[PDB]
Amino acid sequence: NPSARIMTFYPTMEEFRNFSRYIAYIESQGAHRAGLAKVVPPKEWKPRASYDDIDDLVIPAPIQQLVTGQSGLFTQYNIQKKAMTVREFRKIANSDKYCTPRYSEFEELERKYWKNLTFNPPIYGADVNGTLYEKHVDEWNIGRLRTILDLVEKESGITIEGVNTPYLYFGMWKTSFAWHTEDMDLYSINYLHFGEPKSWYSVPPEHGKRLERLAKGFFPGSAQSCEAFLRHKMTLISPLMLKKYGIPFDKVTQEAGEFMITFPYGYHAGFNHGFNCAESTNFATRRWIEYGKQAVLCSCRKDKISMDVFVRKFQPERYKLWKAGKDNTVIDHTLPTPEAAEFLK
Ligand code: NI
Ligand SMILES: [Zn+2]
Repeated sequence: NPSARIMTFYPTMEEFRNFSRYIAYIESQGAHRAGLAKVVPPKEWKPRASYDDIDDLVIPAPIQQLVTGQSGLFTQYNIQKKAMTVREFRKIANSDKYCTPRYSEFEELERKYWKNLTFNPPIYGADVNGTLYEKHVDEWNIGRLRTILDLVEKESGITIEGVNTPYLYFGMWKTSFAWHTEDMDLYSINYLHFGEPKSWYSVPPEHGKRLERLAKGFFPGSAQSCEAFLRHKMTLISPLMLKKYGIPFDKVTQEAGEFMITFPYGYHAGFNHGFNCAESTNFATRRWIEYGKQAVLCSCRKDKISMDVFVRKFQPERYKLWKAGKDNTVIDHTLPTPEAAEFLK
């Protein structure tokens, strides 16, 4: 994937059954180089019958998204509103105030988003612990993907909400997620259960440092405080800004029923088109472990994954060296996960 463009795959049900394996496959095609990729699950596959009964679901801590700034640079302050039901959120989403504007092509709506995101603060029903998958569905069950990440839970007995457990994300028009990499630069999976689309921006992992160097310049105070201020998930930067400053990036629009996959150290951002529900959690492959070792954590806020588990088991030869702190591995982002050798041959 020399261009490092976002890739789209349409697996057969056979190809689909094994998550870890299909991930390895897509990595064998260079999907990881974009930092983000789409998987269109087979026609037959459905994680639930119908989403009719969920109005009673409780959003404990909705966040009003306040966006401060101008000229393609913005800071997003998320304000914890009191709880409300999905019924209540849905009403607000579709209200004439908050309802999505009229458009023909994505292009149109994008401009609109980047012009009006300071006006009319939206609420985002995010960080909702739970899953909309049915118990019997074994295929790509975000609840229980069973990756090597399960070692954290399995060996420590530590449950980390949203990391190894599933989150629900009820979006409305203009609700935004700021440029980020996942916690510990893990992978993540996002399934748009239902509702209007969600557009994604992506910076190649092999250009992530470039984005950091620029973002530091734009928010020098933030960076002077916290080396990894982007982990605050608060920074918005415009596509036209990126063009101005020559940061490579790509766009894709997730439709309802589609999967989006983010790769280690693959910077992503985006916005919801209208009322929708997305389910998410983080996951891992052998390849990640090195990313995990070399990740730049937030120190400035209290409240971090033990890598010792992972280096011991999957890198035993470098265990002592790493503990001695003299492991000077350099990551090559072009390289697919070891597990992909199967499909390279
Ligand atoms: Ni993300
Ligand atoms: Zn911080």
